[PDB]
Amino acid sequence: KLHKEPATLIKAIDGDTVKLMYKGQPMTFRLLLVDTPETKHPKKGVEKYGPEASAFTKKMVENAKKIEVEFDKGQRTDKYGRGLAYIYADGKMVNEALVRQGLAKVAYVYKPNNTHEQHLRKSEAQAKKEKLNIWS
Repeated sequence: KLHKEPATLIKAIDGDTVKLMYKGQPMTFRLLLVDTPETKHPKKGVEKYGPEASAFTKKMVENAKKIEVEFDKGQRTDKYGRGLAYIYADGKMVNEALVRQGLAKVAYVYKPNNTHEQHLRKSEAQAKKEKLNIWS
């Protein structure tokens, strides 16, 4: 089963990345299963909806009373040393919130890090159907 652990916000970097204090040490986390338009896109720089997704994540984490991280069942860090997790702000998953609002698409999935895949896919379908942001 997956479990949530406490963390403290250090800084929001982009729509899909946040820096947190986790077990007494600073770490950068990449949100699992979602792709947001980026402001620090490696080739493109700032993409359309990049600034918006960035502000959404930042607001959500900065305003929270409690942040929790939940790792999935597979690898916990990517090739850049970022933690791979679902992040929760006062019990609300940031990953799902972005998708639900049309500010992110469900990424290419790599089993076994796919626990909330179905949940996220349902939210994306609902966002497409409502023609929100990216889908407008």
